[PDB]
Amino acid sequence: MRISIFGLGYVGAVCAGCLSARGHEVIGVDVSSTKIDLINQGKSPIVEPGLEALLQQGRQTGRLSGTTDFKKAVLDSDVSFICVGTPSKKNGDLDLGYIETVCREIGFAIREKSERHTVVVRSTVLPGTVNNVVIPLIEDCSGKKAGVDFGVGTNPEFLRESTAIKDYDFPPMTVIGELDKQTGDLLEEIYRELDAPIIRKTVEVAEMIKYTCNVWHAAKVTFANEIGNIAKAVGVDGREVMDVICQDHKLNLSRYYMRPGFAFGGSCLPKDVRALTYRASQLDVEHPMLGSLMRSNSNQVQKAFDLITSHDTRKVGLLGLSFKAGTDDLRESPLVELAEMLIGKGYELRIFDRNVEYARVHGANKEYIESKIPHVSSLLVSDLDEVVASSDVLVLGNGDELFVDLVNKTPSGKKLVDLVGFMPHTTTAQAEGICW
Amino acid sequence: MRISIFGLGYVGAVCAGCLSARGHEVIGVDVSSTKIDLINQGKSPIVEPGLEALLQQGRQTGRLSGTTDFKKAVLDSDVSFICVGTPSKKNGDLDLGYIETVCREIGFAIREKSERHTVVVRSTVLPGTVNNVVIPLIEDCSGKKAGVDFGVGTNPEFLRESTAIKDYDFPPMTVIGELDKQTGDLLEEIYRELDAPIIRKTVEVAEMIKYTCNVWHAAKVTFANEIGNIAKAVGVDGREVMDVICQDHKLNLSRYYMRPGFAFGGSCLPKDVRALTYRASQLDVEHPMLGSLMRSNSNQVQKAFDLITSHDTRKVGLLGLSFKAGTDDLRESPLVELAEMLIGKGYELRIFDRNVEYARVHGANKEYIESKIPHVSSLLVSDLDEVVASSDVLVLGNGDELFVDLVNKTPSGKKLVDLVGFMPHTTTAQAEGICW
Ligand SMILES: Nc1nc2c(ncn2[C@@H]2O[C@H](COP(=O)(O)OP(=O)(O)O[C@H]3O[C@H](C(=O)O)[C@@H](O)[C@H](O)[C@@H]3O)[C@@H](O)[C@H]2O)c(=O)[nH]1
Ligand SMILES: Nc1nc2c(ncn2[C@@H]2O[C@H](COP(=O)(O)OP(=O)(O)O[C@H]3O[C@H](C(=O)O)[C@@H](O)[C@H](O)[C@@H]3O)[C@@H](O)[C@H]2O)c(=O)[nH]1
Repeated sequence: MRISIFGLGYVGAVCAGCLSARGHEVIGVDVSSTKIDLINQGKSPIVEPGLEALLQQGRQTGRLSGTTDFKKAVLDSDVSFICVGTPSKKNGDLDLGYIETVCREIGFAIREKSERHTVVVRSTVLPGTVNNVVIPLIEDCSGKKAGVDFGVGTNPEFLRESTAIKDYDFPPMTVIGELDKQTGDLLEEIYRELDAPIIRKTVEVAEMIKYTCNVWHAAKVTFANEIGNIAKAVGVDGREVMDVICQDHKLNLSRYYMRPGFAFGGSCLPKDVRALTYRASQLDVEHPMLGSLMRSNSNQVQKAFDLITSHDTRKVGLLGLSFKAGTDDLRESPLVELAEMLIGKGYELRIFDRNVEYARVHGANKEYIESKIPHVSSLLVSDLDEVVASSDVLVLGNGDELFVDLVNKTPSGKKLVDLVGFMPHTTTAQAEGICW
Repeated sequence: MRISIFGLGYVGAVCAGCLSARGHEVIGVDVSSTKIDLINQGKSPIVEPGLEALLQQGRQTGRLSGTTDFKKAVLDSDVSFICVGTPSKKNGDLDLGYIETVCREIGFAIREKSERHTVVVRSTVLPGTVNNVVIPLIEDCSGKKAGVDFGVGTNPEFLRESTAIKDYDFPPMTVIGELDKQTGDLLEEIYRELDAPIIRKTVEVAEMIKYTCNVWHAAKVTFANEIGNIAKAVGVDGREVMDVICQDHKLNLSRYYMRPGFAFGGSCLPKDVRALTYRASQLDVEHPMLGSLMRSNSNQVQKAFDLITSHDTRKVGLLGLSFKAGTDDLRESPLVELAEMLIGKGYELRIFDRNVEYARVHGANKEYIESKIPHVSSLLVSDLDEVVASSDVLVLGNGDELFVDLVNKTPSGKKLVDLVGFMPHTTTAQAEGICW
C-alpha cells in the first residue's frame, strides 16, 4: 500500500519503519528538515532499539522516503496517517495546533486530487476531536465530504517508548475508530497479520478507549506508589506486597471490579479504605489518590439520586437493597443510603429485595432490620410485580436475575434507572444508565 | 484436626462449614446465642448460597458444634481462628474491641491448657496489631509467652459474600502471616489440598497484603465509575469502553505499572491525565480519584527529593535522566524535575544517562538538550565511574541495567537512593528505597 505519515516523531518514525518493513511504500512527512534528513540517510532521529535497522532497510529497499512536500506526499499515496504531537496547553487541555495545520494541508492537497484519499488519525485526541475539528477542517479546505469523498478513521497507538517495535509487532490489540466502512477495511487489512484482536468501533468510542488506557496506566502507577509509601512507613517492603497482589489473577489482575456502575459498599471495602487511610495519616504519609476514594464513592450515590429525582414524580421502586445480589447483608449498602436520601426528600418509596425480606423473618440480623432501620425495611414488598406496577421510576440497584425480564419487557409508563448494567443499549427517554 | 472458630458471622460461619466438610471437627464460638442456636440446628444465620447444606452436614456427622463456652472450645481444639468483627470507629480507625475481648478469653482459657495451643487471626487488622495488641493480651492473660508456649499467626481471608463457599474452595491464594514455624506448618496442612499457592510471609507483610487487596478492589471500582461517568457525558457507553480495556492482558490487566517506585512521566501519561480531567471538568463531571493523580505524582517527586537532601552533603550523582531507561526522551521526565529541584537548592549535581548523551550527538533532539535545558544537560557526565567516584549520594533514577553493578558492589562512603527497585533488600544505613 502507498502510505504517507505526517509526523516523524517517536510514534511516526516507528510506524514508517514498521510499515516499510512490511512491504508498503511509505512517504514520511515532517516540517523539520533535520528529521527528514536523518530518515533519508536511514538514521534514527531518536533512541529506540531496532529503529535504525528498519529505517536502513526501508531506504535500501527503496520503500521509505521523507519530505516536507506534503502536497506531493498526498498525491503519491492512498492513505495518510496523522501522527503529529498533541501536547498540553498551559491549562491542561490539549493543543490541537499541529493537528489543525496538517488537516488544512491534507485538505488542500485532496482538493485537486480526484482519486479517493483516506485520512487516519493516529495521534491521541480527546473524544469529539475527529467529528468537530478534523472533519470540518478537511471538508472546508478540500471542498469535499467526509466518508463519501474521502475516507476518515482513527487508529490509536498503544506503543511504549523503548519497546516500540516489539509493541508494534505484538500488540495487545488493534483498535480502529470508523466512519466509512472502506477505511475500516483498509486498516483491518494493514493489521490483519498481527497476533491480536482487531476491534472496530465508532470514532468517539475508539478515542475514549485510548484515553482510558493511558489514565488506567497512570492510576496503576499511582496506586502502587501510594501503597508503597505506606508499606515503607510501617517497615515493610512495598515491592513484596505488590508482588503477592500480582499473583492473584482472579480478583486483582482480572476484569472483576471493572464494570462502571454504582458505589461500592459492604462491611469490608469502605471500612478497610478508611482504616488504611487513617493509618497513613497517622504516619504522615501523603495519599491523595487513596484519600479520594470515599468521596468519589459518595458522589456516585448522589449521581444516582440526581437521576432518579429528575423525573417529576415521587413514586420510586427500588429493586435491590443488600449491598450485592445473592446476600442479605445491608452493612454500608449504598442502596440503603440511596433509600434514606429519597425518604428524606419525601419520595413514596417501595423496595424489593428477596434476600433481605427472607432475613427479616429467618436469620440472625432480624433486630437490625426490624429495629434499626424500620423506616427502610417497612417499605419492603414481597411481590416484584407490585413494586413495578405501583412505581413510576424503577431503579435496578443490584444484580438480581429477577430484574432481567423487567428490563427486556418493560411495562408502559415507567422510567428505568439502571445502576447495574442490565440495559442492552444506551440511555433512552424510557431508560437511563448511570454510566451509559 | 480439631478446630475452634471464634465469631460465626459472614466469615466464621463459612469457615466452620467448609472446615467441617473437609473432615475437621469444628467448634464454633460466638457471644450471640441466636447464632449459636441456629448453627446447632444446622441453619445458616445469613443468606449465602450452599451454607445451610454445609451446616446441616456438619451437624449430621457430629463434626460441627456451636457454643458460648470458649474455655471448653479452646481446651477441645488444637487451634483457634479469630473471625470476629473489626468495624470502623467514628473517626475511620479500626475498632479492636471484639478482638481484644477474644484475646483475653483465649489467654485465660490457655493459662490452663496443658498442650500447646495455636491462635490464628483471620479478621482483617492493621499492621502492628498482632504484635502490639493480640500477643501482649494473650501472653499477659495466659501467663505464657508467644512462640515457645503457644502458636500465633495470621491467615487473612479473601472470600466474597454471595460466593463465599466457591471462593473458599478455589481461592486465588492462601496467605499466612507466620511468627513461629509450627503455626505456619499447621496452616499449611489445613490448606495443602487447595489448588493455589500458599504464601508465607511475616505478620506485618501478611496484613499489608490483605489491606492492599481490598483497597485495590475499591480503586478498581472507583476508576471504572469515574471513566463511566465521563463516557456517558461524552455520549458513549462506559461499559463498552471498559469492556475493551479488559481485553488487554499485556498492559491493562497485567502486573505492568504495579511496581512501587517513582512518579510517572514521558509525553503521554501526564498529558493525557491532564486532558481527560480538563474535559471532564468542562462537562461538569466530578472525578476526585482521576483528579488526584497529578498531585500524587508530584508528591512522589518531592519524596525522592526529601530522601536525597537528608544526608548533609551536596554531592549528588543522578543515574538516569530520561523518563524511562532505553530511550532518550526527556519530555516531562520526573528525573529532570528532580534535577531542577536539586539545582535550585544549590546541590552539586552530576548526571549520567547513556541514551541522552548519545542523542546529544546523533538525533533530532539536539536543540531541546543544548538550548532548552542547558542548565541540566551541562551537568551530564559521560563516564559512569566518575559520577560514582565524585558523588556522595547516588540516585538510581531509571532502570538502566548498567546500574546493577553499583548496587551489588557499592564503593565505600556512598549513600544510595533507589527510586526503581534495584536493591535486593530493604533500607539500610547505606542504601534507602523510595518504597522499601
Ligand atoms: N461499580 C462496580 N461495583 C462493583 C463491581 N464489582 C463489585 N462491585 C462492588 O464492590 C463491592 C464489594 O463486592 P465484593 O468485593 O464482591 O464483596 P465483598 O465485600 O464481600 O468482598 C470483599 O471484601 C472481602 C473481605 O474483606 O472480607 C474480601 O475478602 C473480598 O475479597 C473482597 O474484597 C460491592 O459493593 C460491589 O457491588 C464492578 O465491577 N463495578
Ligand atoms: N512507579 C512505577 N512507574 C512505572 C511502572 N511502569 C512504568 N512506569 C512508568 O510509567 C511511565 C510511562 O511508561 P510507559 O507506559 O512504559 O511508556 P510510554 O509513556 O512511552 O507509553 C505509554 O503511553 C503510550 C502512548 O500514549 O503513546 C502508550 O501507548 C503506551 O501504551 C503507554 O501507555 C513511565 O514514567 C514509567 O516509568 C511501575 O511499575 N511502577
